[PDB]
Amino acid sequence: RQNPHDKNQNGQLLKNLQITYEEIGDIDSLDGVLRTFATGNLVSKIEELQYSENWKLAQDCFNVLGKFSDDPKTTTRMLKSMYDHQLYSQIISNSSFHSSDGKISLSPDVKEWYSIGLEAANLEGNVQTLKNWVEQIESLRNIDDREVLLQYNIAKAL
Amino acid sequence: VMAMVGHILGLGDRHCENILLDIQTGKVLHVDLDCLFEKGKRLPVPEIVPFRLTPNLLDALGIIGTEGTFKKSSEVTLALMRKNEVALMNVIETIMYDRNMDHSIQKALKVLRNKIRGIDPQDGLVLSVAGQTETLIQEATSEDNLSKMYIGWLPFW
Amino acid sequence: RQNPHDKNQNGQLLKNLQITYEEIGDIDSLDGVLRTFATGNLVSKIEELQYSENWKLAQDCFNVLGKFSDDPKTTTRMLKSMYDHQLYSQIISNSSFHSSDGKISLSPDVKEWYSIGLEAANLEGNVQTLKNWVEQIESLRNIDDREVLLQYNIAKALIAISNEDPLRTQKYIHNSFRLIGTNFITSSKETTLLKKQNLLMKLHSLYDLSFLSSAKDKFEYKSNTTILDYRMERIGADFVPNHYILSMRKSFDQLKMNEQADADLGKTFFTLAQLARNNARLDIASESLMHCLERRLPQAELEFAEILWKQGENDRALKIVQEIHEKYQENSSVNARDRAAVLLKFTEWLDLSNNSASEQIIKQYQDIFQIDSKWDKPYYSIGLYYSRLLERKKAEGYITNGRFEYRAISYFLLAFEKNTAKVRENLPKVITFWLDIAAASISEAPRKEMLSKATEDICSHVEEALQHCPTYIWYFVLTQLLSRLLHSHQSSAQIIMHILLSLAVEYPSHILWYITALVNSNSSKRVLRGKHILEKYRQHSQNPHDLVSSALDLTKALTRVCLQDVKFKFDMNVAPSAMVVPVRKNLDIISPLEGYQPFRPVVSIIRFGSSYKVFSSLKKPKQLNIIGSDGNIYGIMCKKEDVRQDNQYMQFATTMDFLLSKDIASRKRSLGINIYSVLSLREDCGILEMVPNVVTLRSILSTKYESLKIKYSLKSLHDRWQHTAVDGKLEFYMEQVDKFPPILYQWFLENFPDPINWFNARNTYARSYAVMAMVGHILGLGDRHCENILLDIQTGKVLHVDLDCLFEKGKRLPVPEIVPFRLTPNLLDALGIIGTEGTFKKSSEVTLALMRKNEVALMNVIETIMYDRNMDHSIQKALKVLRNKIRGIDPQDGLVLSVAGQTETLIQEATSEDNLSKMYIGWLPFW
Ligand SMILES: Nc1ncnc2c1ncn2[C@@H]1O[C@H](COP(=O)(O)OP(=O)(O)NP(=O)(O)O)[C@@H](O)[C@H]1O
Ligand SMILES: [Mg+2]
Ligand SMILES: [Mg+2]
Ligand SMILES: [Mg+2]
Ligand SMILES: [Mg+2]
Repeated sequence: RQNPHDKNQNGQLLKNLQITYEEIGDIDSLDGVLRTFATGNLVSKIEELQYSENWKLAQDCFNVLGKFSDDPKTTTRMLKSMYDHQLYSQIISNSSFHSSDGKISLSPDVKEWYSIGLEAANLEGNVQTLKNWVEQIESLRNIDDREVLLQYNIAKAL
Repeated sequence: VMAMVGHILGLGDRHCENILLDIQTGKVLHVDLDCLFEKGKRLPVPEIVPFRLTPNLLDALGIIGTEGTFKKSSEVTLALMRKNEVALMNVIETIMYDRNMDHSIQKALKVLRNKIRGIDPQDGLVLSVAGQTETLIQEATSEDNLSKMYIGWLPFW
Repeated sequence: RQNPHDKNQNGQLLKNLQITYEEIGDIDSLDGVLRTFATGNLVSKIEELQYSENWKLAQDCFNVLGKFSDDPKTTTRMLKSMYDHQLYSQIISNSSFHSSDGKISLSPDVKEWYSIGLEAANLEGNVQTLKNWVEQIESLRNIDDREVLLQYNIAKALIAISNEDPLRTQKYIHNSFRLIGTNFITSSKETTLLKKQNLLMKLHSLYDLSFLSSAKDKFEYKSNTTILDYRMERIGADFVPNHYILSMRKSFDQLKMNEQADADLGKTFFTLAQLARNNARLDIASESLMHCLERRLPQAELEFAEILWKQGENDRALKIVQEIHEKYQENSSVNARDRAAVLLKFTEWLDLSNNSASEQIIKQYQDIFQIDSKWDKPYYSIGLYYSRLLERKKAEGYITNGRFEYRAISYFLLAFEKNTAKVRENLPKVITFWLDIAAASISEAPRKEMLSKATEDICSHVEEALQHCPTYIWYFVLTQLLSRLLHSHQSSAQIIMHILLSLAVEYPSHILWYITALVNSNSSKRVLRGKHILEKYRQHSQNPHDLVSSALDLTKALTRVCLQDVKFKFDMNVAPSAMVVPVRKNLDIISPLEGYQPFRPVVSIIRFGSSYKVFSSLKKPKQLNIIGSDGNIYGIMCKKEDVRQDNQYMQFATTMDFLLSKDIASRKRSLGINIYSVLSLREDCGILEMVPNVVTLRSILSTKYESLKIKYSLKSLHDRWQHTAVDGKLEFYMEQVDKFPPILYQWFLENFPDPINWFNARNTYARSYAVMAMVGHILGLGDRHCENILLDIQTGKVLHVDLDCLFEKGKRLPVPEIVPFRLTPNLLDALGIIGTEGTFKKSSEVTLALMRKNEVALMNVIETIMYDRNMDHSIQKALKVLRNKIRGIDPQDGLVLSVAGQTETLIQEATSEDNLSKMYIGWLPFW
């Protein structure tokens, strides 16, 4: 309000404003801000579908946006959108982890991927896809991530 | 919710001494309501708003204003009133037996039934919930409508 | 049948019987056999879902049935069900192949898996998942499988084509042609084209790889892509070959990393997207259109709107299409059609979304008219808008005004001058709007003077259209113009005579039959208008013959050959004439596509037939012959009965079959109804056409009962029925059906001994009988004795010929007809094994659904009955019962039943033996 919102500061204002609604619990202002004064890119119109009963129409759009291998964050958008819609078996079968069988080294943003991977591997009970995931976790050196180690410990409990 | 429960019941008389807000949680109640069944249109300098949507209220709704939780819960309320037409009309059938008159009270129930089913009040045929919502919002916040009404219902607030 | 099927041999009989339907092409008996006497296991009920629009509900059930690792064949069931539903990326990502990275050794049944794996790896173009699959194929020793090696050779063609190696990929495509031409290919003139088509799509995809590899630079590559787009026009419109060929051009254009190949690739993905959303398969239209967003085409913002529309969300599609419409307030972005069609789409499904008032939609309809006015698709849309809003107001308590019919006629008549391709289903709406308010301005005109001014200037609209629209488009409402002549308006009577003047000057030869049957009646008012309509015709300059007088010489002769009841060889040299034969292969209009001529080449009358025929039906009815311009016999039936009933039944049929030939639920199953041109001559007489090659099923059943020496009578058959009480009817029926075994299934064995022609003929029989089975009941057909159920020897269609009585008239007479339609135990096992629970029931429901979706058009066509006969309450009640049957109301305890409920009601009361005992032995039911 105090910023003159007639001017074009609403690009850097909104890339975190929608984050402040998508884990506050409220959707009906998130869906209201994503369709008001933020309608440049079509991908933003695709991200309205993942909260409005046609979420699987947005999932398979993200599955091929997320198979462009150009951004690290358009992959974790797909992974968080799978996790929010309970597609655990589809997370553990993703090619973002299985290059051939194993995964890449120490984690800049892959810790956000490995958290979702361990958690989905826990929620589908299969000792083989859970027992070789911890073969890959335990090959690391110094795991700093607060979020990975919980689902790791649940994994080794299982 | 009451923004069109009142309009479907034809609430009117919605001056700002009758829109009560509680300090505890922020609910909205509507207290006067003597007049009902579109009676606010019957008197001179007539009430031609559907409900008091009025520029203090809109930025209080949020940044996006009326295009947000207001519109969504509006459509959900209208969809619930369309799905339960027979029950709501059955509840409100007792008006014509509390007052036992004709054609000042039958027409009110017919306009009530047409608003519940979702008929636009001119060129009568059924409009959608997202159409009835858009109609009532863009004629409640329409500045050409808001100029016309009496200063007892002071609109510029 | 010969096996006692009461016993339990139907377990080993059916595990291959359903295989004999699931690649024969037919689903509606496969779905009928999977739900009849095969309902033990629940997995069989799951396998019904994979053919009935909820196939993905069966896919993810198979994905976890197929991840039990206990059977080798429940995996290949999942793989074939993925392949049949084009889930190629989901095949190549399956864990049935990727144990960790590679696959198992030499193949007992894994060859059936490796075929699907190679084929899906070809159809998704990725050099890495295709290049290490052939690392696993080539580790084998002795590949025997005929099917693996084709897709292998296509795979190594693609791998060489990614290595920029033209002669090597030509070598492997020639290997593919060798393998197809020696092994895969089979004999023509025995199989269908429906089973060759799975091989023709692989050949059509082998040609375009050679044709896209044979290029050195982009100058001929663009020409090759335009030739392939030409090859995508002979392809048809079915989804499977289109998706296969576009998937192979896709797989070419992303293994050859030219930038022109990438610009081709975006075009391929956009055509895949808009292919798949027009074929109710937007599951892959979305994940193909997202490939058009890395390229960022300027057109995917519009395509995602239709994918949102077909998915089911209206408001987000409206939001994005107006988001690109106010983006079209900027510069050039071609003004002609790329702006008017986007706004027209915004209006056309702001209408369907029901999110706006009428004036908001009209206020931008006129903006479409401003931005481009040389294009009648907006005029089509606004005419359909007013001629829909009229019903959506008249559904409430709305009465007759003029403006919403004024503007409907005003915009249809300006649509009709430009592209004229939707005249059939819109001009009867026009002229019933033209003559509803015209009679309303005569009924109680003194405000409702508004409709008098409304008719006062849509008469001017009709005259302006007639002076600058084509001539032939009035023929579609010709009989509806032949009625309503006695209209009592006198400003539309002149127009309804000028509308016949104009249609007589150009193209006389067809309509001169109707214009000479006009000047003949018993009520002496049609004859006055007939002389008045021939006066100015013979006053016109081109008078190519005296053929009006010879036309009356045909007319009065052909109406004199129905009075001479004998219980003669008159004039002969009237033929030949420039008058043309009344057969329906003279009198149709070829369906107007966008310099065409409205008719076939003229087959005129040459030699009037001398050998007449007359037979022992009810009164004494008779049949002539005509020899035409090709020297063929055209058969003529001359009835002494009011064939206005027949002509309007046939116009219901010829507005019904054109809806059947456009619905994708009925074009998939090739529904149609038979047809014959029938003309009036005078009240209680008429002429009608003879379909060739047909035979009654009385004539079938007589010569199939005499071939087994079953002794029976015809007059001793029903005196006993007269002697039966109200109790003896049921036992009499159940004994007379034990006398005669049902035998019509093997009459099909004795016309089509080629079993492929037999199977197609029995499907054609069941489907064509199923459509008229309730078109007749909805029209209240009756009188359906086996001398009027005609079957043709050529293909097996069903036609219904008598039909004098209509509009449930069979119930009005004693020993009444209380069947909906003749469904009768010779017919049911002729329908198949499952009988009525099969293609009959499915095409029944499809026909009823099409009649419910088109209630206003069908009722508008049949509105002319009350104006051919101008009575009350013997004909209004008939139309009301007709409307209630069209909407789907059960005839007792009136409230709307579903299509699968109305179908079940009519079938289980047609085959109900308590009903079948009651009816008269003329309609002999036990046959
Ligand atoms: N278009 C046609 N194609 C072939 N046969 C036809 C056609 N029209 C009539 N027929 C024949 O006409 C015969 C009976 O004529 P129909 O129109 O039923 O007059 P009808 O005297 O009323 N006969 P009916 O009422 O059954 O006693 C049928 O058995 C058919 O073989
Ligand atoms: Mg008050
Ligand atoms: Mg008060
Ligand atoms: Mg007959
Ligand atoms: Mg008859």
